[PDB]
Amino acid sequence: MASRILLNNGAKMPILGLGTWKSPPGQVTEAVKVAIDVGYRHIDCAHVYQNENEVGVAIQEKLREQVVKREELFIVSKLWCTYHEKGLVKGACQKTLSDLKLDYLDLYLIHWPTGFKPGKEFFPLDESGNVVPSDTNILDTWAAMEELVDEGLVKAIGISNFNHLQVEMILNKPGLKYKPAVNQIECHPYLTQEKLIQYCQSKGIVVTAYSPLGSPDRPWAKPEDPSLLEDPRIKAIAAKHNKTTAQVLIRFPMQRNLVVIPKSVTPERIAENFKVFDFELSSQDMTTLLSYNRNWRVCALASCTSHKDYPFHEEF
Ligand SMILES: NC(=O)c1ccc[n+]([C@@H]2O[C@H](COP(=O)([O-])OP(=O)(O)OC[C@H]3O[C@@H](n4cnc5c(N)ncnc54)[C@H](OP(=O)(O)O)[C@@H]3O)[C@@H](O)[C@H]2O)c1
Ligand SMILES: O=C(O)COc1cc(F)ccc1C(=O)NCc1cccc([N+](=O)[O-])c1
Repeated sequence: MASRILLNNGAKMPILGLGTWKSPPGQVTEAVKVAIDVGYRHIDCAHVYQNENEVGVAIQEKLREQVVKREELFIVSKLWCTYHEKGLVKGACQKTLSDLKLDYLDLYLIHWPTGFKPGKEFFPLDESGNVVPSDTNILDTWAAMEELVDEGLVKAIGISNFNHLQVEMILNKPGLKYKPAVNQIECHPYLTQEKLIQYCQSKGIVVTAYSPLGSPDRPWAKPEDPSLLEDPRIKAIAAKHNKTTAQVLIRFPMQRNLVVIPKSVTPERIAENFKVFDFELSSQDMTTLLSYNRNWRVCALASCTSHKDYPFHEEF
């Protein structure tokens, strides 16, 4: 399978990238170095992950070593919720650029559709624990993202955790200058996302699947929770193909024409997760994996459920 997918900005995006949420700052530099050494050319980052400086050290060292050229890398970051204001977007992007030690991003995403009050706190709360919203709407934030393209800071812009009505709002924006290139959403066999994926793909928006392994290290995991990596039905498909369960879980979105961004800081697993271009799941395997959908969503916060732009009240 081809390694890259064509975006609606004319650039090609590697379909496999390395995730970095929860990668400890003292480990992520070596994780990214190993990833680049073993073939990764796409790194998924965010300011809110608090480790972009350390990701950047790795990128810069591999560029300096001439292991890769900058044009061969595809670096993604995301605008955090406390920066949706017009006057804050450029500085937020520049802080990410300076931390990653880059002079442009390949892709910059609105991280969540929900804007929060600016300030030092990433989740400003009222005394009852509700997030304090911003009044800047997804369309004005989008216009600020478009400016970043026109200033040369980013090659492509997109969105993340937008439901189909929110995607449609962007696509219907009066005076829209650049369509979103990507919508990055949670997607795995327990949250298969058929409706939202079909909508985005029909509009030429590439979908990136996050938490493809079910985020077993998410901080709010409970013992009662389903586990993709331990699901015997998925293990059986992996055994048939002489692959690991993780390799099946990564190949699955690839065959749906999605980009996928598994996270690891374990060198062996970073290598394992990349060895997914040499086997094929059958149509029957794909439909079987899709059948495991339980609308089991791991990434969504109680503190945000009354925000006007909370994305997950809508069916999709
Ligand atoms: N846009 C958004 O709102 C959003 C939200 C969530 C995630 N994301 C992005 O998507 C990335 C991936 O999602 P995620 O971090 O939630 O979780 P994930 O990639 O589904 O799972 C990561 C977990 O799986 C483990 N793992 C990795 N490879 C494995 C393998 N071969 N065998 C067994 N265990 C393995 C990792 O352990 P070790 O690291 O210990 O090896 C880690 O505990 C994030 O890091 C972030 O970049 C974006
Ligand atoms: O948002 C991600 O990329 C991963 O999850 C996080 C990463 C962080 F470093 C810090 C927090 C989160 C987190 O709680 N992310 C979840 C989240 C964020 C914003 C809005 C909502 N919402 O439901 O509207 C949910």
